[PDB]
Amino acid sequence: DSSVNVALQASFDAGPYLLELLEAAAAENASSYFPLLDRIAEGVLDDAVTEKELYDRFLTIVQDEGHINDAADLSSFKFSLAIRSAVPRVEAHYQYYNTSVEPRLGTAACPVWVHMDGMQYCSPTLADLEARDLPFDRKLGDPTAPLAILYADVASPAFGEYHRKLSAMAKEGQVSYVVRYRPPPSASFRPLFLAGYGVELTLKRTDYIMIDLKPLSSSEVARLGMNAASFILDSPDPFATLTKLSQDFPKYSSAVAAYNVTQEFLDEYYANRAASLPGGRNVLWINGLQIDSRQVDAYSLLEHLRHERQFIGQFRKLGLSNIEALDLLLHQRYDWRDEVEGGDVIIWLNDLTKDKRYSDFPSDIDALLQPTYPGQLPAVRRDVHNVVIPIDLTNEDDVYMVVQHIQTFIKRLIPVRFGLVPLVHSEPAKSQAKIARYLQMTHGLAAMMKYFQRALEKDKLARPDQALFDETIASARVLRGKAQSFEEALSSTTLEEVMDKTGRYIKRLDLGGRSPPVLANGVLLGRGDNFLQELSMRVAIDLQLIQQSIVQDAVEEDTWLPSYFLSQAALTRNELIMPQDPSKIRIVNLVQVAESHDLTGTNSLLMAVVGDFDSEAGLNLLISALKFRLAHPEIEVVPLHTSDTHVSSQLYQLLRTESEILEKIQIIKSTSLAYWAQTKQLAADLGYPSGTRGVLLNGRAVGPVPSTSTLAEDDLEILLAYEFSKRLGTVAKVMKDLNLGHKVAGSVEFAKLTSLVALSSAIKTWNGAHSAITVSHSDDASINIVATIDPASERSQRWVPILRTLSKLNGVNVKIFLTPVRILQELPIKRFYRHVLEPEPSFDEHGALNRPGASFSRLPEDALLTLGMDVPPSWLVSPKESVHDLDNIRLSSLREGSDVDAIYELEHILIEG
Repeated sequence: DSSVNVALQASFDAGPYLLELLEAAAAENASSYFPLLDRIAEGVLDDAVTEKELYDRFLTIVQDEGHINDAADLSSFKFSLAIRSAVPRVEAHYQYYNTSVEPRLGTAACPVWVHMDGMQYCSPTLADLEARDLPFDRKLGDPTAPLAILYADVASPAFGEYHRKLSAMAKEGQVSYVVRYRPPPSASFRPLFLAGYGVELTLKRTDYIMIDLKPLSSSEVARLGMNAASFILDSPDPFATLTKLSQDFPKYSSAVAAYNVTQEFLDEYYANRAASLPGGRNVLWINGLQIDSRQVDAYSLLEHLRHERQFIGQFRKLGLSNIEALDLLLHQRYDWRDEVEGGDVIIWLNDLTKDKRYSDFPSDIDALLQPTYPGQLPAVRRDVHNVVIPIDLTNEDDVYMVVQHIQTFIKRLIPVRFGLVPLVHSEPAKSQAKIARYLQMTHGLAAMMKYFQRALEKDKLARPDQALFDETIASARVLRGKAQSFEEALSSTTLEEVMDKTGRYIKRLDLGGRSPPVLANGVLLGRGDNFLQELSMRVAIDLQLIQQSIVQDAVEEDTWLPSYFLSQAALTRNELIMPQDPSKIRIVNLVQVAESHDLTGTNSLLMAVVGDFDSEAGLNLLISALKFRLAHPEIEVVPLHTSDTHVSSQLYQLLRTESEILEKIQIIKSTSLAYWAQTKQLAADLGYPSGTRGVLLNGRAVGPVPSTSTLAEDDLEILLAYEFSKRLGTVAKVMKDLNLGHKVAGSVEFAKLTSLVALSSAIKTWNGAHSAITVSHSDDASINIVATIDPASERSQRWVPILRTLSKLNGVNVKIFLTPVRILQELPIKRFYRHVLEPEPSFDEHGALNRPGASFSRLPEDALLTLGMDVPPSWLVSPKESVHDLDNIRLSSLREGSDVDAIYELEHILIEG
């Protein structure tokens, strides 16, 4: 008889396997690129291009690189070729060149050439589409005004001597150089078979049902899962047992029914409720770090695996063991009321406790129950819900918001109270605000809108004309009017202290600029995003939290309910430093084996105040920073700056003869070598390019922004406190808590460690006695994969081969906890599975790369089986045509010795939009 085979092919076809080498090379350590290229220019792969000489003459080359000749980097790289994937970047260079370059070119005799500022030549002696920094590019030289874009197929000696001393230009320092590859004649491509997918053969009609010819089993099944583990655990070599067992579960089933489950059936069934607390599910960790079941894929794993080894690899800089380091790694509202200065900044359109729209319905709090959503809360005149909407009366969007439906909710008796702060963030936005304020203050409570109503609509609010002003003063319709001013409302009684009073409330709460958030019971709602239903929802959330309060353990009627929301621990400020709307936390370290290493009280945390001293926010940040160094003497600061004058020059001996003294020097300066060389540069690399500014705190970054004291002292240690946080403070208290005096004594090197932890979690895995198929060294595996694998899940079947492939990677521990199901209510794994995934591209040949595939020999006939595919979410794939129904496969009905050689196709993936 014979079998059933499956392979899978990419729609588009690969170029010379050689490129894929190069791009797989920098896939590991990326700096590898050009240096390889430097020497390969000398063509030590320039003899025959058959894949394995250039392959092995390649490996013997890259093992001349410390970048990729680590212990295991070089294994990761093996994997990446058995891993199909260096081609895609290669494919990019092509798709650009085929669509963006060769079309826009016209007419050729020259086969390789560069883009320089215009045209060029087929000779290396030295225009509507420009030299733009494309995604796949690699810059050689530092990136300035000049760019040299080399187009060439790197494979033939034909190219050879362009680069060699176009490798002589940045070298001296002239034009920035980047290499983009050429596509060959369309006849050069040879095909591309893939891996990292799985092949289903599910039992469509079978006797393998519950109550070689064709399996059976009954309701010894809740057991089937149980037992399946001991079964694996009692074989001499268990991991291998694991593998065959999963592969073809349904046929082995009626066997595994009569083999009861062993002693660490249950000392790990309650020992799962201490360590490793999943029961029967599949989760995966890489160094304790859970992976999600949607990236249990070969690709994902690979680039996670090595954006893990270096991060840790980054620790042996300080000289560490790390059987120690990763058991090292283990162990919302804002105040909205304008009170704080003044007491009538905010303009409240609504007032529950006073507006008569909200009639006379009682305030009984405990009568505040059972709502249908035609009515989220009964009508009760309590202060509960408060929404503060910051507005630019210059912004048209804003006004339309309020004039129609801020106005309607009120009107539709919604028990929510609304208010505005007028943004005073432009010469016109204030004036309107001025105007605005002046109406309810003199010409009372409706004129303003019924100004802004008519101002909004057919006039445009872009600027406030008084022509309109005087017309609505005449109106007092709904209104009326005491405290006259009229005219040009240029009063001093307004110009600043409703204005700075609005002015700082804003800047208190950080609401300047283009679009400021919304205050919904203290929680910020981005107005940029839709929010009106999130408003409607964050209320109905916030509602119950109060109902939760009152129903239970609560206060009586003599308490102000919004206190409840507002009573947290978090006061009154910024969305940048503490950016918990975009949870953008920039951590910046690691990478400082730069051209820096400049060296310049116990352990101490570390702050740099990087600035543009000599200017706006220059000293203003710096003085703010310094009154801060006093307030908090814990840390010594190292300021740095970026400009393009002899007035920051005592900055350069703040104390340099061997500070506080200085902290008054610059305030007496406020009204009146090559340090700089590195500062800005080595600033610009921490963000803070070219003048742009903020401060660092021991790995914590900020950035630059709009005004000059937005980064003030108050801000600095609301920064520190939840910078100190459960982040960088605690680092101190887990010390070498574990022991040694310190290998990280310094405050500079402590600064370093604090970064890495902030890059980060799933706290603990433990109890494996002899109830765990271990598959690696527990020691300084500079990778730890733990994973729990249910012997009888379907999900497990992908997982296992991957693990063998992963485990058979060098320096990649893999350990497996069988965690079967309590009581399998039905038959799990009703299919056959094997997985296409090798850890090195293999050969075994007449000389050419192996096309990865599957092979289904030894299957029960007489009954229908279905071939499906198992593969990443992003993959679209079709099966080519055949005499056989690939859904309907009954090996009986067939002819002997012949079989089914199926080949699916990766037709691109998924472009939608």
